[PDB]
Amino acid sequence: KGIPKLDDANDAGGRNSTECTLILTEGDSAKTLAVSGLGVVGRDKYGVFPLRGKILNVREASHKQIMENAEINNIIKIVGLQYKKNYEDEDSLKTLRYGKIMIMTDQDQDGSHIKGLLINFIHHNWPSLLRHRFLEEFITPIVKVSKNKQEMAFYSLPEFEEWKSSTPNHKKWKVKYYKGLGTSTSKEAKEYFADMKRHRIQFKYSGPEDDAAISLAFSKKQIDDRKEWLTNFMEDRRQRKLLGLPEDYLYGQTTTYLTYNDFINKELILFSNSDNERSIPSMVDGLKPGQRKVLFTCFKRNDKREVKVAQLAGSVAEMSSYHHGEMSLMMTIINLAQNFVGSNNLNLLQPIGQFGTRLHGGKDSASPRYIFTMLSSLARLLFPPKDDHTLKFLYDDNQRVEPEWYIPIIPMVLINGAEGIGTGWSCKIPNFDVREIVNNIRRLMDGEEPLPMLPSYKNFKGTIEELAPNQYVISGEVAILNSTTIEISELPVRTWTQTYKEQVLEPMLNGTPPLITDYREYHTDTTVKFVVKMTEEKLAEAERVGLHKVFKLQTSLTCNSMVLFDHVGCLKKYDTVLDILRDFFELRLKYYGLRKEWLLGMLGAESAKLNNQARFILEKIDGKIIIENKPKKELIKVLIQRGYDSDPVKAWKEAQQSGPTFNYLLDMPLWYLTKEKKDELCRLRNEKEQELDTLKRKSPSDLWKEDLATFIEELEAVEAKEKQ
Amino acid sequence: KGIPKLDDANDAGGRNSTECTLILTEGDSAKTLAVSGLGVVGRDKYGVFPLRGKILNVREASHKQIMENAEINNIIKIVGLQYKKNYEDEDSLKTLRYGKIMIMTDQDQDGSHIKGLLINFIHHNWPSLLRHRFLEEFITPIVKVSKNKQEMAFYSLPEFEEWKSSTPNHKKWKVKYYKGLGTSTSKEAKEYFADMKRHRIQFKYSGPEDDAAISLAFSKKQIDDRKEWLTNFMEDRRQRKLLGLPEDYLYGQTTTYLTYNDFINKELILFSNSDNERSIPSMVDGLKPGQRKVLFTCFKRNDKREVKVAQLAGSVAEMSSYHHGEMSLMMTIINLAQNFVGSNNLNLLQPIGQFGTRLHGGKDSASPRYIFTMLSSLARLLFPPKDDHTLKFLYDDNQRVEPEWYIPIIPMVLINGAEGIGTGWSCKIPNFDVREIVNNIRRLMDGEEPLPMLPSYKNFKGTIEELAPNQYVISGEVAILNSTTIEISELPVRTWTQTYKEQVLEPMLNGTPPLITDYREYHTDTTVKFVVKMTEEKLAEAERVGLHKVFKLQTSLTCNSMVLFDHVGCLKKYDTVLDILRDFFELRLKYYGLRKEWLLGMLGAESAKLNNQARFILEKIDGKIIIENKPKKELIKVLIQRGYDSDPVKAWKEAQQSGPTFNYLLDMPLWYLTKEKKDELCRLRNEKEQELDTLKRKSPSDLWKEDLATFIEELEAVEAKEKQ
DNA sequence: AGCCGAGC
DNA sequence: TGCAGCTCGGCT
DNA sequence: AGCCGAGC
DNA sequence: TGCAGCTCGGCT
Ligand SMILES: COc1cc([C@@H]2c3cc4c(cc3[C@@H](O[C@@H]3O[C@@H]5CO[C@@H](C)O[C@H]5[C@H](O)[C@H]3O)[C@H]3COC(=O)[C@H]23)OCO4)cc(OC)c1O
Ligand SMILES: COc1cc([C@@H]2c3cc4c(cc3[C@@H](O[C@@H]3O[C@@H]5CO[C@@H](C)O[C@H]5[C@H](O)[C@H]3O)[C@H]3COC(=O)[C@H]23)OCO4)cc(OC)c1O
Ligand SMILES: [Mg+2]
Ligand SMILES: [Mg+2]
Ligand SMILES: [Mg+2]
Ligand SMILES: [Mg+2]
Ligand SMILES: [Mg+2]
Ligand SMILES: [Mg+2]
Repeated sequence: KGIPKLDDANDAGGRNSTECTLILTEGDSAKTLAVSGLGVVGRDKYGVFPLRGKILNVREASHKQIMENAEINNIIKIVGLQYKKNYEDEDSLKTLRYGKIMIMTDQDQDGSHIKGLLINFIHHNWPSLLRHRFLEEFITPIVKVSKNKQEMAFYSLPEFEEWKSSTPNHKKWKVKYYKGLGTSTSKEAKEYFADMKRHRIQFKYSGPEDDAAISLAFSKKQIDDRKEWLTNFMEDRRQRKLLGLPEDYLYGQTTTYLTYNDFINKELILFSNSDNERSIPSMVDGLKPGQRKVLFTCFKRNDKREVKVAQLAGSVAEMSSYHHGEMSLMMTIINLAQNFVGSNNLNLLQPIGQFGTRLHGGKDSASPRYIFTMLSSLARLLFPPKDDHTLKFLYDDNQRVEPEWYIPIIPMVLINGAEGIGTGWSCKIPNFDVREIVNNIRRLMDGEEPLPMLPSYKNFKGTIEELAPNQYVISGEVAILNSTTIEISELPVRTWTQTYKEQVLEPMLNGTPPLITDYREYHTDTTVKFVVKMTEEKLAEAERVGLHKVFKLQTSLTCNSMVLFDHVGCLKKYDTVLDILRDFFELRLKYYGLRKEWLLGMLGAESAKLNNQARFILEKIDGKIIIENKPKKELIKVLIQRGYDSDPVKAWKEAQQSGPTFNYLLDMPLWYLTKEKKDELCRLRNEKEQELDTLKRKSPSDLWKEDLATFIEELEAVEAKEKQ
Repeated sequence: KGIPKLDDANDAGGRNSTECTLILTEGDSAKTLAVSGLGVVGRDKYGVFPLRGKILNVREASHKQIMENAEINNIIKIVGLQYKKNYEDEDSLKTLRYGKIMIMTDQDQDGSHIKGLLINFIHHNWPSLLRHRFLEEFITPIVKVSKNKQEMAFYSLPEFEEWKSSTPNHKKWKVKYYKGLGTSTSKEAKEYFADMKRHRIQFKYSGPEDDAAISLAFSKKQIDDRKEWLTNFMEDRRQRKLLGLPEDYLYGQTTTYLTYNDFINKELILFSNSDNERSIPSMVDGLKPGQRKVLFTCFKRNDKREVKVAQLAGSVAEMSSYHHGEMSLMMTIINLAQNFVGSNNLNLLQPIGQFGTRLHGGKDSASPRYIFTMLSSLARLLFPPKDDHTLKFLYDDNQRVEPEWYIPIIPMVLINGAEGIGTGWSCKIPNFDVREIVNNIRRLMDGEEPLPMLPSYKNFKGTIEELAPNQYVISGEVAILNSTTIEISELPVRTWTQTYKEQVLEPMLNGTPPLITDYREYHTDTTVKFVVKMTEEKLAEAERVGLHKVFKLQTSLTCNSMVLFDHVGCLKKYDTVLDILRDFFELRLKYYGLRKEWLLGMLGAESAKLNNQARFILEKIDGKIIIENKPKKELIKVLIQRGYDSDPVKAWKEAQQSGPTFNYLLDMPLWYLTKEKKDELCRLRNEKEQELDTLKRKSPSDLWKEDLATFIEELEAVEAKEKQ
């Protein structure tokens, strides 16, 4: 009736107005899918309107924000809803243009969140409408299987997994994952609406417990409630896993009604947990799942030259089975690369291009399609390649992907800090000096006491003092030049240059009466320098009061919510950063033991293989073995009867979960019969034998010291080049 | 005063209004660079406003379009310009808010076109203003070099190339290309405006010859002029190339004034030529530079699975040195993939997703980030891999890229047609049947006369008759069902279904008096079916008049401007499609000769290498050669004394522009001393020898017939699967 | 007076 | 090409 | 009462 | 994430 992107129903606003249905979809792509499915007949009774992502939570939202929201204003106009109107009587429902609203989103956790926000909107503004079976949802499959011309659909991952357990020949079926509504074709869309019984679920009001559930999820007043709520979920799911029990799921059979209580505690709770899993980092590598996928990809690619952020994002997506919008990966990549004051002490990705500055706090970054990046030379030193063999890599989309966590040589979570916002919890950890952390590691390794650590930011000329535990004061730098002039040499951490000029200095220049007379900017892209001119009286006043206080060069930093995932996926709340450092130390020391154990096995096999290859060559030259014009099968019998071992590297690798293999012996070129290459082979076997023996007489701590030494050397070199 | 994206000057609209300067920039990214450059103390006198791409040509534009143009209305409001006002007197110039307009665009050909469009705007509306030195331009470098701490800038590619000629050690310097204003940093931006003298060029009126130059470039009445204008440029530049002479350029030294005549004939002409080069396809492969880069990339990648169009575009850009917006590449990729009626007879890229239909003529395509594509199975058959070794690959950005043209087995330009719009010329070539083209090729190869070819479109049920040469009539299909009902089974080529419904049937239903009573749609995604209800009198009337005429199911097709680039980069205008077919035949036949010659060399070398390797093994087994524990130098002497040839493949590779190399002999594994592998080696030697002998007894025409045969077979298989 | 396509 | 909405929790 | 970041 | 302006020449 005057709104774009709207495919309004034809029978909307007549006698049969209550017999119409409005389909709210997850985006415009979803709108197209719904439209194709609903045709050709049914345009009269069914309407479609796309929602541009997640909508507004209006339960504690201000009056200004709610009225100035375009999304909900469109919905109100289309449906014909009226603000603060009671719909208890069956006559008030006749006023609306549509009878029922069917929410059709993705079959992912985010889709569930969208449904919840819509429900929250209706429940808060019109509680009467919710008790009249006004809301429903259109569900679409997420996994499909077919062997011949028969087809089966699943509507949840637990359902699909349970099917593979019951069905023996599950590998004889095609497997098609549905990332979203966009995956489904127009033809498949028609088949969906043809079987409306299966894909239609009606929301049912059962009592006050529903209101309690809805309020639980979307009230800012009930945060502690959601904490216990999710704590129970995490613990129970953990126990189900320990007892070897499958997760419960919905939409297994055809269901008519769905309680709001059940919806919140069986579907929406899945989102809130996944939100915490993707927003709150792990203590081990300080990475989130999204970030870790990027790092895993860059490690797998091993690019020697720069790569577009946009291009890299796509690579990460396909190689790490990333099932979200690529824009998020791009923003993550940019964030990981930033290295201005207040961001990262040790950026894992190189910011090659305009990734933002301290001027606008990174917001001045260029388009991801116009900037380049690659691994920092410190990345594979912080996360040594040798440790990859002791990690547990996840499986998704029929391929191996990122591990549950990487195991860096120093607690990375303390280096670039940690910021994240989920449901129930949120994480906030300040940055710390790398060299200082390395030192504390060495002290803990020497059985000494770890020194207390103050938050330290790279290239920050200011100071950071501690008052109460986990409560700090960050101060910039100011200096007196004369009776009328002062110099501001540093702003406090995360206090950006442009914002400071607009929010602090410009008010001081104008109007409360003016304080400063004039100011000049001498900023570089990495440093801050303000020169301020004042009267002699004004400066004398500010001097006794406190220059830092007057010019707002002090910011407070309270970090009590240091919430992280431990090495087993449990949400721990760490009290001090030394707790994090200690727990990390235990785990890291253990995995150095594990690395040595693995390396012993590998180097052992490799030495054994070299032993066989050397013996084979020498016996051939001595004439103890004839292979010229000899058949393969006969020659194999010869080797076995002469006691030659099967491929040790192959045999050892297979032990990490066709007859004997002697290919590695004959795969050797004719070169290794020459004198120069024979000596080289005998040299390599002795050298490799030596490496194994050298490793045996080294403690895990010794190996750790090696990595730390190698890291520090390059760290100095890198930061030196930075200063230059 | 009410316009967004505007950083208006502070002294605008005062006494010093004529002392102000307005900077019109190429986009918003350019605005940021200007803003950064004028800082930190330079402001008040300088204003910045971004132009959203190329603006409107107002020389022959309608009154409605000019007044309803947002771009020019903003400039007029900001500067304070008045329509049809004389500015000869020095008092009228005080009325404006700005004194001078400085145009700051990229240093590319497109930027030049923008400057030209601005000049055209001013010259046409206010000729008096042009004679007062009102317009100027801000120029930025395109290439920078630096060896130590000294830096040099170039403002044109010919200047940089001339510099590399004059400077011996040009490789000891860093080379930084500037794709656009976005490439320059904030620091470099500041350095540009700091040296205002160098980067400021004032436009100067010299006489009536300037008006003639401006009119030449932007008047629709002077098209034939631009043909000769560009004809002279192409011929002169061609001769300069043949004589080894450098191109002329501007901005070598610091210049104060620049005449409009020189600007048109030395800068804008570069654009118009580049426009023709990127819009008009080559006769050889029927591809444009943009399209060819996509195909070259897809050939290099050899993807076995689908790829996002967005993702692929980025891949093409970096791998083929593409220096334009990736969106152009995305639209190009989509265009190459389309396969509905009226588009491509043989799409080189598979349209996996919504690439558009005949319903809305391809405009209904989905987002490039949500659709996939890959090479058609016919692609590497049309463009045989064996021909890649005879092509001339271009060099750009220090890497190899697409060739000047590919050499397909059949004239691809005639298959999917050819559409392009440049300056002076424009291309329009209809589609032709593949099999008919294959046949005429075979006829020309058999020494017969080529048969005349009518335009043929794939899956087109209609008819195409020829009236005058290069003038055709395309007719749809209509049938009489009864006295009141007719069936429209096909619309003429490129007459879209939705457009036909709105522009033909709907007027017939309403209001001139109504003709039809009712109509129904029975369309699929690939076919058209209209059923129309009329009175017996109306149908009888339309029947005698002509149903095709009445329902406008006939469209005319005149193709006189069949303009293409020949095999040497000269713009030729072909009269008939048989001329294109004939010229192609000569070139293709020549290159089949070239292919055989190259293959003879390669296969010869490969056979020689296999001969030596086979002989070496047999002599070793027979005991004619001892290599066990023998020194390298001694063993080399043995081989040379036994007449063993040096590495033939290596020798042959090097011929395509210390001492004998026998590595290939000893590089062979010990396996090849065994019976099974010895027989394997001897078979390959015989097989390669056979392949060489087989090639020898084949004419170039014989090889061509082979490719055509292999192509036709797969063509049948593909098109069969399509119909199913 | 609008379509066709590679560009800003 | 640049442009815009919202979530979720803790803190100034 | 607005920032921080991975998501729609 | 989807959205919008214009060029250039030949033809209906
Ligand atoms: C009507 O088009 C649709 C829009 C959306 C939203 C959206 C919605 C907006 C809005 C902006 C956005 C936008 O996020 C902006 O995008 C930027 C993308 O690049 C990075 C660098 O930075 C991001 C911004 O932080 C974010 O502000 C979208 C990107 O991916 C989405 O999911 C976003 O401003 C006004 O309302 C979803 C849909 O269907 C699910 C749609 O059909
Ligand atoms: C935002 O501000 C700027 C805009 C531009 C233009 C542009 C200008 C427009 C306009 C749209 C566009 C747009 O093209 C649209 O994009 C689409 C994107 O890809 C495919 C899918 O299809 C393309 C459309 O055919 C085209 O309609 C731009 C894409 O790349 C450009 O060069 C385009 O509508 C109104 O005016 C240049 C600048 O600096 C040089 C700017 O700062
Ligand atoms: Mg989704
Ligand atoms: Mg950070
Ligand atoms: Mg450009
Ligand atoms: Mg075409
Ligand atoms: Mg909030
Ligand atoms: Mg025109």
